[PDB]
Amino acid sequence: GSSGSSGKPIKIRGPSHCAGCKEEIKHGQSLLALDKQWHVSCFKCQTCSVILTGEYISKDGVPYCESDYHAQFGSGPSSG
Ligand SMILES: [Zn+2]
Ligand SMILES: [Zn+2]
Repeated sequence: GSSGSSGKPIKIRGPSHCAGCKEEIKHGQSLLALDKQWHVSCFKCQTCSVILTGEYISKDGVPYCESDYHAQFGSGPSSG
């Protein structure tokens, strides 16, 4: 009897991959947000997809701008 074969490449090359494009952030830069690491051109709203650098609001673990966010949970009833 002869059986047994294993061997897989380790993808431990430059960890902390971009949580937006899934790309190793070694040659470029990263952005701290939601306990994650995103590129300077990847971190943007989830509803409008607008680059967030100045101010932003995170919801249920999702980056949002003062526009959508305030329009999603910010606005409610008529007088909202
Ligand atoms: Zn990226
Ligand atoms: Zn937005």
